[PDB]
Amino acid sequence: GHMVNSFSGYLKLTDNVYIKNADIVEEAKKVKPTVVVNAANVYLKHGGGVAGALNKATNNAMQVESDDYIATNGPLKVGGSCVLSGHNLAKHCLHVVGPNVNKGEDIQLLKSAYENFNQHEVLLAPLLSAGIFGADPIHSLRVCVDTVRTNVYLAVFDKNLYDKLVSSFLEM
Repeated sequence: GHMVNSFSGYLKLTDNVYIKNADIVEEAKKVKPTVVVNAANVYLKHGGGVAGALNKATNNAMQVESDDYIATNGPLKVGGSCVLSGHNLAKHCLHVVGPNVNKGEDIQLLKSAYENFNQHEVLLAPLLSAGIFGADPIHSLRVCVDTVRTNVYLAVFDKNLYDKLVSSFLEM
């Protein structure tokens, strides 16, 4: 009766990368993923964007657990990750820190960030360093496709952005 990692309605971009116009929180509730990726900062302060939406869906349990991890281990490295509980959304949450290009952090660390995905067979994920961190989403998708070899299901909330990413990609 096994309905874990039940992804549907994704467009297959490569052997291992899939994309969908969806809210990652709503996807997590339907799919019951082994791993959901959070686009974190080094402090695991889940204030806005994807981090805030995931944290809100856990009724702040993610922030309480994150605060405990940071009190114990201190801040993450840019390009680094930790595995914590997925709470009510997923078995695990992979918190991954992409570079903040708005603060002149090295865009090369986006490749380090996506390398963390390769330690997990299957992930539900957003694009890293897009939104507040100021990277071009097209660039972020390209680095993802070139770096990740495991099965990644990308949820893109905005329809116009989804359409731009897909047409850009399929051009080649």
